[PDB]
Amino acid sequence: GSKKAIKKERQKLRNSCKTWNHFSDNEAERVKMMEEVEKLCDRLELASLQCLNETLTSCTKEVGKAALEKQIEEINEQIRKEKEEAEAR
Repeated sequence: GSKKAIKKERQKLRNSCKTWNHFSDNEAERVKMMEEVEKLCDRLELASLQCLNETLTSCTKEVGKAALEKQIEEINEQIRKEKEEAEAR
C-alpha cells in the first residue's frame, strides 16, 4: 500500500540533489525538479527512484545533476502517462 522506503530514498535523493546542484540561489529551477521528485514519490516505484539515486551517486555533481534532471523529467513523463489513465478512470 505505502512504504517509507520511497520517502527515505526521496529524502536522500532530494537532499543529495540540492547539495550537488549548484549551491545557487536559483531555487526556482530546483522547484520544478522538486515538484517532479514529489510526483515520483507519490506514484513512482521506489525501485525506479533508487535507480535515479544510484546514478546521481555514481556520477559527479554536475553529471549527477544533469542526469538526475534528465531522468526525473523522463520519470515525470511516465507519471503523466499514469496520471492520464488515472484522470480517465
